[PDB]
Parts: sequence; structure tokens; C-alpha cells
Amino acid sequence: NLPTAQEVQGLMARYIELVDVGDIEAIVQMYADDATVENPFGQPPIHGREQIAAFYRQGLGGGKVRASLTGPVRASHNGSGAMPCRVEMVWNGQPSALDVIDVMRFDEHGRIQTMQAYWSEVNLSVREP
Amino acid sequence: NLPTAQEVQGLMARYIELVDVGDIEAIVQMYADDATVENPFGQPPIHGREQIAAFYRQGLGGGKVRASLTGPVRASHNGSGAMPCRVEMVWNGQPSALDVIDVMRFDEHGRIQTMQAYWSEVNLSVREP
Repeated sequence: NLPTAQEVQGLMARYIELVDVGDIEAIVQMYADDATVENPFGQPPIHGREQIAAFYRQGLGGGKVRASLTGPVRASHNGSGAMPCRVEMVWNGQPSALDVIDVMRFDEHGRIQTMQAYWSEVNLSVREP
Repeated sequence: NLPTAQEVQGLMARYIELVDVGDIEAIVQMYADDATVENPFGQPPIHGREQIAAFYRQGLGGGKVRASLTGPVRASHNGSGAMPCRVEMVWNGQPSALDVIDVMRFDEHGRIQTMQAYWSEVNLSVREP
């Protein structure tokens, strides 16, 4: 059955953990095999487990990447939710911080069926040494 | 043309202002006439300016309602964005606070074409004396 509000809060916080540690296997594990990821929202979706793994491979490849929840997960009663996080990584040769909000819909097996990441360069902050 | 990241940031912050002051006319003004609101996401959409006005009428009717941005607006390059806010109002006879994340898609005239508010009772906090 479709994940309750509570469970969605649990699942979306766990996803941020996994991203923080770079556990690509576990991250990919969280997605339905026909899931889609739009990141950043606006770009063409990436489809299916194989492409997604590569996305997270390249994404978490090279620049050291931390992610942390910066507020409560907002969760609906229909297996969806949205959350704000801050992603630390190297951009354009500089340690930078990116503010993001991820929106996720889960299937009846508690897998991510759809993910969208809202952010752009306006949410981008370069850190001084 | 479709609103830039910067403009989206501006528009979504202005919406929160208007809600905070209860300017229903201006709020309704921000929406396309064929816009849809899902609030809370999961419930059936409300369609068009007339129903929307009533929604904001009832919504901002009775319980004193404040709303404030609690972090940066995440804005994409394709006329969409998402933001976190905290809504103060009276629920179930009690001054309460609700954590929300609104997701908005704008049209080429800078009007809100689609709004979704993510929150449920798990995001609800009742305030003591």
C-alpha cells in the first residue's frame, strides 16, 4: 500500500543520508526500475535504473559531495513529499554550496517513482578560503 | 517569455507577502485564469480564478493567518520553482504552525499556472500558551 506521511518522511530523510555517504548502490536501490529523475528540473528526465546509477555515479564522482536536510520533510497523504537540503561540492573549481528542494513520489512498494530537483545557479554560493 | 530563475525567485517571494497580509485580490491576480491549485497536494485540484478566490477567501477567513519564507526560493531555468515557508494560524481551536513547501510553475506572462502545497498533519505544530 501507498506509504503514509510518516513513512515518506522516513524514506526521504534516508535518501539524503545515502547521498551524503555516496552509497550509489543503496540510492539506486531506492528507485523503482522505471523511475524518472529530473535534476535539475527543466532538463530532460533520465529514465530507469541504469541511467540513474550513472547519473549518481558521475554526480557523486570527482567533487566531494555532502548533502544535509535543512528542514522538516513535508509529506502528503498520497505517497508524495518534498524537502529542502543543502548540497556541498566543488563547482567550477571552487568549493560551493547549492540550495535544493527535492520532490518525490513513491509507489505502492515504497520505491521512488518520480524525483525532481529544484535549483539553479541563483541557489549557488561559492565559499571563500 | 518564460520567467528567468531570478524573476521566479521574486514572484514566489511576493506571493508569500500577499498571503501574509491577506490581499486576496492581489493573490488571485497572480494566477492565470485557468490555473490549478492543489492544496494540500493529494486533494482534488481547484480550477480557475473563481474557485481559487473562494479558497483564499475561506483559507484566509476566520483564523488569523501569517506566512513567512523560511529559506531561499529554489528556482529552475524553466519557469518553475519551489520554496519553504511556515504558516501561522488557528487550528482545531489552537494557535498552530504549519510547515509547507509550495511548488509553482509560471506561464509566459509570469502568472502562476500550477501551484501545489506539500504538507500534512505531521507538519503541524500546536503552540503552547
